[PDB]
Amino acid sequence: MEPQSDAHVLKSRLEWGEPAFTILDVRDRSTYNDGHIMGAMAMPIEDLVDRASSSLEKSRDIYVYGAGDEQTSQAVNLLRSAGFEHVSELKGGLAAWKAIGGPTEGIIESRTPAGADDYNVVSRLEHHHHHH
Repeated sequence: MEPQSDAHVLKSRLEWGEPAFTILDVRDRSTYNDGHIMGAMAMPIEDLVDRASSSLEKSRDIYVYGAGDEQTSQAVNLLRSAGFEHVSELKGGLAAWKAIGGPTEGIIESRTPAGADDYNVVSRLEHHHHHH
């Protein structure tokens, strides 16, 4: 596994090829729930090093993906800084994985902003006067 992997390279390696890899979500804990790669595990970029050091080994084929290439690449840096040898940046991020039609999971990946219409307002006032 090379330091930089494209979205469909990993996608094809996931479905068509052999796994033997661990995908880390470095976007955010909430964003992980919001919508993540199918099989990806929660390791938010700030907690990433500690999380991985506590679980993953340095020779584990790790594929990291963030919101953008900057977050992705920086997270990868933080892991290989912690000694991790096999760490690759998923170039393009989740939006690329999804743009190529890759298998995903999540909560918002299910529920989307839809269903809205509101106009219940009647305009008519009355002001009677003059009485004996």
